[PDB]
Amino acid sequence: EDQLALRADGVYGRRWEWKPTGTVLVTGGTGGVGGQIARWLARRGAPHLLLVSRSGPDADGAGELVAELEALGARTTVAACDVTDRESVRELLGGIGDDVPLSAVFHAAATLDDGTVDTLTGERIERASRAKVLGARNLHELTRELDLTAFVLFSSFASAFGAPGLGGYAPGNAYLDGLAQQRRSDGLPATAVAWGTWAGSGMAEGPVADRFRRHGVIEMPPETACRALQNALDRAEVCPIVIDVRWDRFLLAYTAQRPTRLFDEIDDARR
Repeated sequence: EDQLALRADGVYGRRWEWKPTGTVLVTGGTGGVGGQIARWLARRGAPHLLLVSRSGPDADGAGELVAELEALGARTTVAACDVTDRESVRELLGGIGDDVPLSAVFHAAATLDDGTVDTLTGERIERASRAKVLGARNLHELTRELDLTAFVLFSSFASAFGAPGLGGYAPGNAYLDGLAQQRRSDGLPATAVAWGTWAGSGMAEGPVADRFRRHGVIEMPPETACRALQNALDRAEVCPIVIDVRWDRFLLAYTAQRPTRLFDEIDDARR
């Protein structure tokens, strides 16, 4: 076991209809992770949407995206706003008109350049993915007083299993998972979906994504990953992991360097 949780009751090893009614704070709404999801919300009938990326109006694909969701749903809004600052997120909610309450904060933004342990340091990890952690923390602390029907934190497989080149992208996703793990314990629903390689995004679709494509996790189509998010809100799953991993190639790409009892619970992981 590489993952141990000693408790008073023993030793534990880690082992592998919701409607968009209200406004949707799609953090990083321009970036595919929250862009294909923003389109899904609009199709599902989102009365309002709020794609908020520092880029925002200045994003390569902003106007195109906005037009798509404006046709599918209604009242879609892109906004150039920081997510790291607590007060800029308070200003976001101040700008949110009282006309529509917020119930669907879909935090999707995540910055990433490299994830190699050789240079990974506190400064690096933080500056690498501070939009993902400080952003989610601010949204949590602000919405503690909001009746959100959904607070889906968009995370990845980097905190689900190991991923070279995402070791700096992994902590942020792990903080996301922990935030939702305590949020089901309190009175505010949160869903930490560990998204595998998104088919179309570029937020984590980088050199590691194309490597893992040929040894395990393969591109999960949006036209079924959006239904996976629907069912993760139909079951109110606190922390789901949506991946299209093929264990035929994954066994010799994970347990090869380190046998891991993590995957000795999935039945078709033997091969």
